[PDB]
Amino acid sequence: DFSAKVIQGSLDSLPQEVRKFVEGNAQLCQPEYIHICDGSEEEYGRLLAHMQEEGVIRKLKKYDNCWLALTDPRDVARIESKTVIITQEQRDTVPIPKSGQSQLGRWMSEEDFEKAFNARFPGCMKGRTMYVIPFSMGPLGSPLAKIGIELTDSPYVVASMRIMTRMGTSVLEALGDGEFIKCLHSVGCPLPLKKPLVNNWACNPELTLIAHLPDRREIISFGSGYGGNSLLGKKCFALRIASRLAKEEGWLAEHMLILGITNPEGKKKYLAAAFPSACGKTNLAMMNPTLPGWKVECVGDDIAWMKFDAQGNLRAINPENGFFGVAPGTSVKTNPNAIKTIQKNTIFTNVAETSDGGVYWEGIDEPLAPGVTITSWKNKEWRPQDEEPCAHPNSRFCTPASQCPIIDPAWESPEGVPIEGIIFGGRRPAGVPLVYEALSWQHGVFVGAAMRSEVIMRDPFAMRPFFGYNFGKYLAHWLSMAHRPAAKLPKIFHVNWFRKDKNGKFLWPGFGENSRVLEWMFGRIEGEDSAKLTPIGYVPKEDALNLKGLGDVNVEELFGISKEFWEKEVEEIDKYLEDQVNADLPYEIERELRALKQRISQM
Ligand SMILES: Nc1nc2c(ncn2[C@@H]2O[C@H](COP(=O)(O)OP(=O)(O)OP(=O)(O)O)[C@@H](O)[C@H]2O)c(=O)[nH]1
Ligand SMILES: [Mn+2]
Ligand SMILES: [Mn+2]
Ligand SMILES: [Mn+2]
Ligand code: NA
Repeated sequence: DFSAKVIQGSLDSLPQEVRKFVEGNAQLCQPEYIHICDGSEEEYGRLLAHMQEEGVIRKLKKYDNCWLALTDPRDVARIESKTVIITQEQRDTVPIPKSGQSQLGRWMSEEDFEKAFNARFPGCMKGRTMYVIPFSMGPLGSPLAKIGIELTDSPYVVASMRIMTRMGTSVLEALGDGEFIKCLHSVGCPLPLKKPLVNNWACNPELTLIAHLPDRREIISFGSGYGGNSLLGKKCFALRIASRLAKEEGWLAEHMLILGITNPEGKKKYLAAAFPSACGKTNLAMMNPTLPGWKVECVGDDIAWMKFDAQGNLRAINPENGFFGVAPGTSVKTNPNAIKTIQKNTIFTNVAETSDGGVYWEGIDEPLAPGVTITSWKNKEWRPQDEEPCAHPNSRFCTPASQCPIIDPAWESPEGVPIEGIIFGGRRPAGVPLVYEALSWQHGVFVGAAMRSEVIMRDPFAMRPFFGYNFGKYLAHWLSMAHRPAAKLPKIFHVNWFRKDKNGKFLWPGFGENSRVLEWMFGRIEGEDSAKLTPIGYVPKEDALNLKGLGDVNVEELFGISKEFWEKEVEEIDKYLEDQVNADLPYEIERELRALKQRISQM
């Protein structure tokens, strides 16, 4: 009985299974106190102030209630080498590669994990508060939503989870005796500290391990206080656990923005888009369109949970409550709506600070007044002419979604938004045109499976680091949507903002100008005759894209399709799928590969 150590809420108030989860891990981790979070403003503000007292965060006095965390440089991002999924059989988690090393996930046996767990968690919260975070992934009481309980010894995690999820007492009441995902996190630094504390940032790099146990409905993360490793809703639940739940239950959990686009006529559609990290989902999701009369509105910028309803519409919710966005590169011109969203109630991690209490980073495109100096993310003075950057490259802001000036009116609708188009894309300097459309659902699944991005690494569906289970079975799951009764299969497109000429400059300007590409997609969904058939799919007809105001864009280079390039491309796709997917590659994906190779051979 840990009732004596409860400093907020009550163990008697908890659902029975939530109580078991809290007490079992209180016995294991031996926290000094147990704090059951209520999600209130008072809790949040007080916890922020406490972190301020401790040197854990700094207040940014230029803004309304904004904050800055600088981490230990050993704990700066997700670490894929220490990210694992536990299942009885390896094959259910990853396909058995021919070459012996999988790029599609990392399996650990139950036996090996149990040893690793026992070497980490016993007594790991000594002298710290265990916070109990009840949270909803998705709008409260949406039929597509799912509930988690996160245990953590990090106030930074509590504050960040309040922004990125719906958390507090209302979630506990909505949960009742229903099922939930068990999320256990520790920074791995029990008191008294055995090792030195760097930058007031508790972490344990040597023992860092982020584990997923889909069959036990558990996420167990040790040693890292950062982002995807500690905010257990962000990737661990949102993609890895949820993709497995999605496979079991007949839905999809994807690394996709959701946006609503409205033409000059006022006709509206919703699109989903899967790009890898560093390929601009957040820019597109809250785009300021350069084309007159067009309006883009944001539903989400990172995670899409999608399920075909009884009418056959692909319904998507954003399961997040905020944007955990990359800070460097974000400017007034690249993303004006992000700049507006993050002005208040926002936590920044690993960015630079200006002498007047403002935030700064590479590519911010806001010159400072003379006299204004900059402190870097490493807490040292920094001039533009210095070699190292002022902000870490994967530094982040964590901001409420409700503050976005163009947040979609249906962004919290419990039924979700009807998706009519799915877009894939990444960074390809050569060969791949600006935009094309898949010839069918089966081709579209192949296009997702074939995705690559800048060293050009493969990233099928932008999910390479996030697959909850066997990628081959994931492909089969996607393909099975075509045999679902009444399913209205969205049109699939592939984009490339990053094609370059032989001098290495971008052939397309991008950003708000990408609204010109979205227009074409909109029309194609409407059934307009604006498409020319090519070996790789439908591209826009000559003069079908609005290029007014761009001057002379080199269209023939931008839309050029080379036999020699695509020959090499199909061969490389073949070898990858053969190696990495092998016996689990669906028949239909092999067929699309064979078909594309054949169409290219006839060029
Ligand atoms: N050239 C060009 N670059 C772009 C465009 N859109 C975004 N970018 C670049 O993409 C980067 C920002 O994208 P990120 O925010 O890292 O991508 P994301 O998909 O949101 O990544 P996660 O948040 O990690 O999922 C910056 O380097 C931008 O300059 C575009 O239209 N053209
Ligand atoms: Mn103290
Ligand atoms: Mn993003
Ligand atoms: Mn992401
Ligand atoms: Na710090």
